[PDB]
Amino acid sequence: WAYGPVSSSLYDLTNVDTTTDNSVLEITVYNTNIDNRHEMLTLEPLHTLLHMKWKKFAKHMFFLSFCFYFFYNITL
Amino acid sequence: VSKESERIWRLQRARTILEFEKMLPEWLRSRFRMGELCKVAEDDFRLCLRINEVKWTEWKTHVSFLNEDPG
Amino acid sequence: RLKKRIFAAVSEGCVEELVELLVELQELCRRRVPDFLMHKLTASDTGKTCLMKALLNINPNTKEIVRILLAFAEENDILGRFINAEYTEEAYEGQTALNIAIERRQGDIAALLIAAGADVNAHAKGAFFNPKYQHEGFYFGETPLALAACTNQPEIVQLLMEHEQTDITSRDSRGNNILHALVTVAEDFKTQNDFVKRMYDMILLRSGNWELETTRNNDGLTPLQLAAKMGKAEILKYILSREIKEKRLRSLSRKFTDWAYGPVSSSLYDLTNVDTTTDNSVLEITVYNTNIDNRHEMLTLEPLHTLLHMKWKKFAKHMFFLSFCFYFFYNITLTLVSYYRPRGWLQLLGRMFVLIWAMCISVKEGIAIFLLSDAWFHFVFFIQAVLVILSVFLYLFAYKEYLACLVLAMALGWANMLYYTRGFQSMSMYSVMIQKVILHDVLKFLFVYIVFLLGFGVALASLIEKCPNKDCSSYGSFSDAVLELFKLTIGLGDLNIQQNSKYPILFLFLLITYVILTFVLLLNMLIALMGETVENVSKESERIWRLQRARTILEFEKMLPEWLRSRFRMGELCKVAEDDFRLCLRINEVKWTEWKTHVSFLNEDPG
Ligand SMILES: COc1ncnc(OC)c1C(=O)Nc1nc(C(F)(F)F)c(-c2ccnc(C(C)(C)C#N)c2)s1
Repeated sequence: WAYGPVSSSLYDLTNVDTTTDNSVLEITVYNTNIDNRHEMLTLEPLHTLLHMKWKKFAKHMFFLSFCFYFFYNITL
Repeated sequence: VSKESERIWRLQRARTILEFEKMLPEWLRSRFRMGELCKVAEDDFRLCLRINEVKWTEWKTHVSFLNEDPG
Repeated sequence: RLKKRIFAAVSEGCVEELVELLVELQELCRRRVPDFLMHKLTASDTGKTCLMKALLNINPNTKEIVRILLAFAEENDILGRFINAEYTEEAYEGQTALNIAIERRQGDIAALLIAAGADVNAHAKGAFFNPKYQHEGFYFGETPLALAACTNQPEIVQLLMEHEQTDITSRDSRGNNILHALVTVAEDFKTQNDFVKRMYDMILLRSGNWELETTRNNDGLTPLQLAAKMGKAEILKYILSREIKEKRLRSLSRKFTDWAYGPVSSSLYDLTNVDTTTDNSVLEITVYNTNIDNRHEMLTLEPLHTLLHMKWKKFAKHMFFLSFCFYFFYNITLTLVSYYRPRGWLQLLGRMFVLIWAMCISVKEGIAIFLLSDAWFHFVFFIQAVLVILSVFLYLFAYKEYLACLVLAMALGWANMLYYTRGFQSMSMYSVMIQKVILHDVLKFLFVYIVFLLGFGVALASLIEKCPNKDCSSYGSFSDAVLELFKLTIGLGDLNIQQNSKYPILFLFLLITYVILTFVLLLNMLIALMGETVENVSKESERIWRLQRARTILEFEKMLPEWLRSRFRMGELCKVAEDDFRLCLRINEVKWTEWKTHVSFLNEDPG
């Protein structure tokens, strides 16, 4: 899409978007025996895919879970 | 502290997102389905994820693009 | 059929022979008149013609494809409606082949186009080129000159300006001219290498007059005022101190070295539209625009910094110290009135003085609120003044609940002395890092500690057993337990294992847990304020000091009448042109590094 200093790179999500048995994203997040993920989760499609999943549904579900747990705690 | 806090928070957020990811049913997950469609090859139509950007440093006569008309 | 055929042939450009054959076939079909050739040579969806389609896909064959296309359009003599043709879709409304050739950096083809009569001032006022939300669109000035200037193409900029049909004074759908666009797209040196300043200088001194800098856009701002409205520090630092040393263009400068003798020199800056004597100055914009977040650098520029300094040392220091003294005496009077409350010497004098001072300052702060850790002091000053006035009105009234308001007002005014202890370097740093502690960190620490208190209080008061001598255990009702936990945090409570518990071991465990965890929160607070802020405290203190000084100076400047302001009138007069005599602000300087045979000055003899 590039016009000038602006441009729209169109990345790929063939085997990256967790819609496969063993995707690259679920591997990169669920592999805790590598100890480098603080850098790997800043890569090109991984970072913004996490961001998009988050702002689409994970923020909502996480805040709902926080509210339910806070009410369970205050009622305890 | 500043760096370790952010790296452990980022790991936690990734885990929670991917967690929730599984907590949802198949139909709702397909209803979310991050990414779009895109034609690149003769017939590829694989999934894609647009990312706009701005760079003033490297000027190049653009030669490769899918849609010649920028939308 | 043949339309898309020629379109793909020219877009691929894999050969010119077949495109020439297609052109010959189209000409034969058109012979057996120009409107038909246009309709067949364009796509009526948007208007994208074969020339545009060729330029969009740069392959090494374009240099001849465009020549063949112009030759064909001249064969029917349709060049006018051919090259000057433009889009029609709501995205690129008006976009012309010239902006396409420039966006792809094809300079030679741009030359061939303008030689073919390409409309150079064709405005690309499309909803894409003028996007409201960024990152979807590229606003550049909507003009081929504006485009070749914003995308760092000086060759084509000179090629357009040296032409006669160009119009450097053109104005777009936003009112901007070329200079407004160059201001709008100038970001920062770390991301651009600052070519936009170079193109600014070139385009400015090329059209040599104040035509460009004097026009205002549909927002009523000039390119100088514009770069002031946004946070463009680099372009601003250039425009404010711009020296043109050529003779015939020397009148365009805003800084004239007029006095240099040796390593000493007296640059004579300009104060035409900078000195707050206009509707919206560059200085009042630079200080009152709080939505840019770069002023910590912009208020160190060439005439701005020293103009603030001069206004300060001329009248603002005096007025500010007077205000501090008046507020301190009003505060000591509140203190003495509080101390000597009734358990006209002490009543009438002091009470009427605090009444009038509080009412006037409350009206002042309230009307100050009506303008739109920077400026909440208006809120708190107004609140304290209303507190005093309500307290004294209730004292006059039939309500003995006035002492609460009065003593709270005293404690709040003594708190508000924090505003006025911004003045000197020691008190500035002290007050502002106290503010940073208070607002940044200890407040969230207090929140989490209050959650600790609530939880541990309910736990302990749930562990207690009623005494048959109910006062035999201090952790009685909830509020009692919370008080004891407070005292334990500060170090005044008592640790007695016999709290009439039913599980004394578990109660002792919970209590030790509370004190340990609040100890840990104290340590965490200590690290948060001893490792993080300590780096940038020195810089944040200075920038907040500077911004508050700018605001106070510019505020006092308004508080004065017209005659006294004209009596102050920072700056002097100075003759620089045939008849210019614009205001100026001398700044002596000393530089031993760059030795130059002085060539330009106003006074031959240094005074
Ligand atoms: C130099 O200050 C003084 N000099 C001499 N005597 C004084 O007291 C008589 C004082 C004094 O501190 N007065 C105060 N009043 C109040 C209030 F209750 F209105 F909020 C204060 C307060 C309360 C809670 N959080 C803050 C934060 C952390 C935001 C701050 N800052 C401030 S502080």
